[PDB]
Amino acid sequence: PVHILAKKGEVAERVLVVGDPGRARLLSTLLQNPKLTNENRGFLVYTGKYNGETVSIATHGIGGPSIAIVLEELAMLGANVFIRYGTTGALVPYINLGEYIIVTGASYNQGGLFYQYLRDNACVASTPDFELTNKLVTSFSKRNLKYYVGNVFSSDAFYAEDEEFVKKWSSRGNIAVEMECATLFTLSKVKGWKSATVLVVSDNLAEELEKSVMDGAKAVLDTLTS
Amino acid sequence: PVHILAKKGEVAERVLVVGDPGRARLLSTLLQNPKLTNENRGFLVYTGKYNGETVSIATHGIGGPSIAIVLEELAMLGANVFIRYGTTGALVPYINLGEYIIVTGASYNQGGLFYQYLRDNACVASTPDFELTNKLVTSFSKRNLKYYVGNVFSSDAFYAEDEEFVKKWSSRGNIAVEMECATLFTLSKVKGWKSATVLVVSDNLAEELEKSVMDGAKAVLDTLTS
Amino acid sequence: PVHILAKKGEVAERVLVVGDPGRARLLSTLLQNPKLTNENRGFLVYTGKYNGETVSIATHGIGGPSIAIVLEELAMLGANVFIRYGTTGALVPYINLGEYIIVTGASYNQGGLFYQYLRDNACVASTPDFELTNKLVTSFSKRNLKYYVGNVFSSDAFYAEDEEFVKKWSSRGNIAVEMECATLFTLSKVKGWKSATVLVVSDNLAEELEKSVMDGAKAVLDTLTS
Amino acid sequence: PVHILAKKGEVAERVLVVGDPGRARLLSTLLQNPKLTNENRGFLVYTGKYNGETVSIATHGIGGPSIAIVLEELAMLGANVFIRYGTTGALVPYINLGEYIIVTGASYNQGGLFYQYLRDNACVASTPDFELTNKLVTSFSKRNLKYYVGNVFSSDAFYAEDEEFVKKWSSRGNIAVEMECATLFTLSKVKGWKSATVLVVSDNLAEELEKSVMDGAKAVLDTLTS
Amino acid sequence: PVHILAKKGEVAERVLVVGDPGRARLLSTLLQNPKLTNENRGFLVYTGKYNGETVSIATHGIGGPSIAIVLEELAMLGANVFIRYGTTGALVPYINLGEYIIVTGASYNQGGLFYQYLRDNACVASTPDFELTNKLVTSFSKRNLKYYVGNVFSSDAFYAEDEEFVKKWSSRGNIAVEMECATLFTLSKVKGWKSATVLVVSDNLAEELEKSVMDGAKAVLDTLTS
Amino acid sequence: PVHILAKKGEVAERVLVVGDPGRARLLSTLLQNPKLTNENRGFLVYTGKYNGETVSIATHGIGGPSIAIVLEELAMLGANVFIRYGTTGALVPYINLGEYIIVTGASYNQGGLFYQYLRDNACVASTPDFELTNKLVTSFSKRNLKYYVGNVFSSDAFYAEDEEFVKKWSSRGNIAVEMECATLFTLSKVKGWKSATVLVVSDNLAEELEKSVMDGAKAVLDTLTS
Ligand SMILES: O=c1[nH]cnc2c([C@@H]3O[C@H](CO)[C@@H](O)[C@H]3O)n[nH]c12
Ligand SMILES: O=c1[nH]cnc2c([C@@H]3O[C@H](CO)[C@@H](O)[C@H]3O)n[nH]c12
Ligand SMILES: O=c1[nH]cnc2c([C@@H]3O[C@H](CO)[C@@H](O)[C@H]3O)n[nH]c12
Ligand SMILES: O=c1[nH]cnc2c([C@@H]3O[C@H](CO)[C@@H](O)[C@H]3O)n[nH]c12
Ligand SMILES: O=c1[nH]cnc2c([C@@H]3O[C@H](CO)[C@@H](O)[C@H]3O)n[nH]c12
Ligand SMILES: O=c1[nH]cnc2c([C@@H]3O[C@H](CO)[C@@H](O)[C@H]3O)n[nH]c12
Repeated sequence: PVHILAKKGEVAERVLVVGDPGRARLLSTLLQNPKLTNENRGFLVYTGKYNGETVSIATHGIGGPSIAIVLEELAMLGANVFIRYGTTGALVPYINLGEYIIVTGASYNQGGLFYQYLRDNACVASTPDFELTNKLVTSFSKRNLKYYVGNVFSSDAFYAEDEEFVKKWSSRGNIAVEMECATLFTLSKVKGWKSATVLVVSDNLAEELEKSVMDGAKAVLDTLTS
Repeated sequence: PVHILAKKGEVAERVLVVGDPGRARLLSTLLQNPKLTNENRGFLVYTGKYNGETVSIATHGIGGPSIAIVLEELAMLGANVFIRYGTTGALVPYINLGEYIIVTGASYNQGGLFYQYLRDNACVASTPDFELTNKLVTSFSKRNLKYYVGNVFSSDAFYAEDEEFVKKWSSRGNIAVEMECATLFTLSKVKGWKSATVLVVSDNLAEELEKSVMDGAKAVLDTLTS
Repeated sequence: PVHILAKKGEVAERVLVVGDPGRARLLSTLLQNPKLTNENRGFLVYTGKYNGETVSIATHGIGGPSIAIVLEELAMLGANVFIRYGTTGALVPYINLGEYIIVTGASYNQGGLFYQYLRDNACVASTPDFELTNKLVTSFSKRNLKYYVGNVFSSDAFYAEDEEFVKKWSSRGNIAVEMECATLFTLSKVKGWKSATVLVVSDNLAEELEKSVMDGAKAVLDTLTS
Repeated sequence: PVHILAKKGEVAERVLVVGDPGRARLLSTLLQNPKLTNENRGFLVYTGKYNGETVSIATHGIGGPSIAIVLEELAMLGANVFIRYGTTGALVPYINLGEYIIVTGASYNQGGLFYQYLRDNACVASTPDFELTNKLVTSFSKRNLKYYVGNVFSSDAFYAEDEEFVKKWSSRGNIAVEMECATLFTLSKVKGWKSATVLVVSDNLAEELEKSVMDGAKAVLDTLTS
Repeated sequence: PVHILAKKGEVAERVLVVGDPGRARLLSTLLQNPKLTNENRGFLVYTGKYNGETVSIATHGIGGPSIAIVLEELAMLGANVFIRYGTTGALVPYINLGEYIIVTGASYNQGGLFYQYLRDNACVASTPDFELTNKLVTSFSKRNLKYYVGNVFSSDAFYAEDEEFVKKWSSRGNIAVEMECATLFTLSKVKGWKSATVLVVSDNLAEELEKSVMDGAKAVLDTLTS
Repeated sequence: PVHILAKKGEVAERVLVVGDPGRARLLSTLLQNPKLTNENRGFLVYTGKYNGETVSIATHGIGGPSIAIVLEELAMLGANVFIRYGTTGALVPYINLGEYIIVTGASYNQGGLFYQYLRDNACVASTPDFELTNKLVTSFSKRNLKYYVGNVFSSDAFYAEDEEFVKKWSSRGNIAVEMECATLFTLSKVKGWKSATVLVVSDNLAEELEKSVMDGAKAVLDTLTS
């Protein structure tokens, strides 16, 4: 690995992955005896214990290209179970800020990264691990957290203009927009890793937030160690 | 409606859809007082009772174009819940003939039918209803049936050659091949229908068959009338 | 073959193919000593004689994927000359219901089936056999039937919405819309089969029918046996 | 028009188009009272009479973009019937040099010119006018000339390397390769022009020529004026 | 070589390429003892002296397919440095007729010629030789000529309609439109040739022309013989 | 802006952009009185003076999606001149480690980000600002630094397998591989920003390094303030 410099045996098999370096640090606090195993290129990685299991929390940055690099190197260091925990913008009216979205699949525009990895333009089913996702539902339900289950659109361009954006994607079965689930799910299927995702609704395109992010992390950590 | 000439209030809200008219007929013998509500163009549709609830069994033929038409017409006729039940070819070594596969997503090559409906070549997530699918898993498990859960490749060409066929699609996270799940799933997300799929393995690319079919149908019907 | 279970030696080299099973049964009365050689999956196939020659009438269902399978298997059973007879929707105002359209080519949206068979997205000329097509023109002329000669658009989505459908395809040299000639013409070119198509206009998007359907059928049988 | 600067009334409705300027000059001697109506950009255009009708012979250069411009402008000058006469490379072993190929359709790789004109990547049937094409067959038959009828591949890159060129295009129903009929057929279908093509086999990729070229030309002129 | 029939040692290493045979001839009067080394298919090529150095002026016709063939054959005949010199249509308001544009890159629609050469649809950078281009800027500046530097769109369809044409390509960083720079630049990068382009503005989409052409040619020739 | 929280009037019009957060900090040391204006999400941004001009050094992370977000927000805060300074892997043998590459254009696979921003799949010329790039050449030459001028390939997948990678891209006119130049150049052309790039060769796919990175930064800063 040339980006994540952690030592082999310093990254757990179970990994909670977030996009924001600051969130990684904030959440490392939920682990027992956390140790910073990497800071190179800004990708903060912490390793500690939880519910009697070793777990790592890693930063993946923004976008398909970035998370692909991070996931590939973590895997080379021993990780094989990944749970994405990030933020998202809801595409439907009935979902409120601070509530969660457990992802069942990801829509995406083809090309680039997908072409290079897949070899052609086939629309390969971009979905998470079935078993793991149900465990997420079970952990969020037990902690009495308000969530919804559905697909999301993994955009590559945050600021690209598209006047019919919300209508187009929501009419396509997607309930929220984010940027790296398609890459995670598809690469995981190709490489044989077990993956899933839960998102915190931070905006609706159709201190209370800190609480929401903290509560969701506990459910995810519970899942990762179940 | 110019293909399925059924009268008003003759098609149930819940529908078990199969590709072979032969199976539609055979399976209708599991209902209470089955009536043939359509035979036009060979698309057999039966409506009767099961566990006290009204339900229908319909023929969709082979291919995306065929099942799209049948689904659109049944929907106009009042249907909104669909569970496809057919046969598939495994793409992995460990699955035996007669066992079952509960579909979690569908891979496909873009163009044609998808382009006309979606209006562009975006890879929209082609997945079943989360809830309904979990119900199928429970039904099949309750009846002690052997099943696997995963994605499948929806092919458009039964006889097209591909020397790398099996390793290609199996390395892409697909455990079996069939021909209409992608159409069913995508159109359902767009139209707002609740769909799922269960397949009977009739061959593995990597009397006893009618019994396997019979047992699985009972589990599916328990789910539609649950 | 796994769909059409007729015994080799039960399928004629000359085949008239129709999408509707009902039409196959009705047109079999035009043959001498008709015999049912297959009913599996609703794909009715009748074989008999017509003016000194053995001829078969087969059902192909709806859509490219369906007719592809049927065509492949009939060929494996000995067929090499196919003339499709079906219904179509006129795209130009001057054509009346009941009249016929003798097809000279097919336009199609690429992808799926064509990609699997051709292996890339090249627009391979989808045309019928030149000779066989002129023989059809002669037969229809001999029976004093009104017809037009032109290209058609082979759609995959009967119900997909397109606010500019008629103008778009008519301005592209097409005079009618159907769903399987492009698959028929292309696969025939690749496999070495001799194929052609005549359609009955059942509606214009821009008793009488029975007789129309019957007269046309006689014209097709003459062509196949001259 | 900015390329062909002939005065309207100097271009016949009936036009025989050839890629080579030299060929245009040589074939003009076949007309009665030939007059040079344009030489701008090397696009030689001659107009005269042939068996009771006014006819023009025009140069179209090499490639789809070139012939597109020339065809558009000749039309703006009054032309509506185009018959291209050129050279071609046979893709099947049985065709000999000097023989002719009467084109029934054109295969092409999509993009560029087709995308700008059609506005998307649909594979619009690229075929000639059915009637005009049969008239050519009749003329060549009347002069006892040896010909074959079939599809051709319209290439854009004469020198691009493809180790499986012959096998690929021949297995796709094409019997020869050229460079501009696809552009000719498609634009004619969209613009409402009546077009056709006959080619002289100058080589097989799988004195005698002069006379071949001359006899064929007489056959084309008869067709254009009958 | 079957298009340009020049003898050995008749084509110079440096070549000024223009699309119009008329200009090739006219421009050859700026050379010392010009000789016509090819007229086949209308592709005029002259070779003579300028500022003591041997150089050639060649006709490439219209369109990517045409210029690709001419460039490949001149290269086989010994040429390896190419400077295209032609006319263009400005896409911005501030550029006046008669002024010049030194090309820094070329935009284009994929497919056709590019697919056959590149073997896939990757957007390969279509740019001129850095060094040669800087030399043109210096030559033109030394001769006090008014020029602009920027990218251009290489169209394949002079007459295709596009109501958003100007704002589309101008908003994409292109300041003018022509038809062969993309082919010239891309093929040069692939074959290892040194190319550049200078265009004379003959119209703006947002006697005195032959003088503008004459002045610019001198600057180009100074560059080729520099 | 929601990622870069700097205040308006806290980001300069001239910006040196690097991918690595650590490099940003390392280089801020070359500025007079540097001030950290942003740390959110790990995107370090410093603002200070150099050669009598205000300049900012900003972190862009890895990949097209990431840099697009950063560039768009910096622009909203007042930046309009960007010079990319990163690392790259050489695709040609003759380029040594620690030497530099001044970029003249970027090759890229289409789709995703480009599709969303461009609206279709046109291969838009992805090039830097002409004037700015020449100034880079002038600054590196004056500091006696060894550099090469050429195009690069902007990959989206660092670890995707491609056995013919070096040959394919180098034969396409690219001398090095990196990941965000295509996005920078194209977005800059669309938005009207002035951009350029210089890369430090850290690997060749065909303390001394610290010195190399430091020396190159001085040349870039000289350019940005010239
Ligand atoms: O519209 C949106 N709203 C809220 N969050 C996001 C996000 C996620 O948050 C990050 C933006 O900083 C991205 O990496 C992405 O995963 N994407 N799109 C949206
Ligand atoms: O490889 C295979 N094996 C077994 N069954 C199928 C099937 C399904 O069976 C039907 C006929 O083969 C199709 O409509 C399809 O859904 N497809 N592909 C395969
Ligand atoms: O618009 C239309 N009008 C009339 N007939 C058809 C048909 C044909 O009839 C069947 C569906 O009604 C298809 O298999 C097709 O061949 N398709 N589209 C049309
Ligand atoms: O392989 C070939 N053999 C013979 N003639 C041609 C031609 C025709 O001749 C010209 C180039 O020699 C083109 O304009 C084209 O129409 N193209 N390709 C071939
Ligand atoms: O819009 C335009 N205006 C002026 N000249 C051209 C040209 C160039 O002039 C030739 C004929 O129009 C072409 O080969 C092309 O290179 N293309 N497009 C335009
Ligand atoms: O093959 C390579 N070698 C050296 N550097 C790079 C880089 C650049 O370095 C970063 C990797 O950390 C990427 O953001 C990219 O711009 N990409 N590809 C290569």
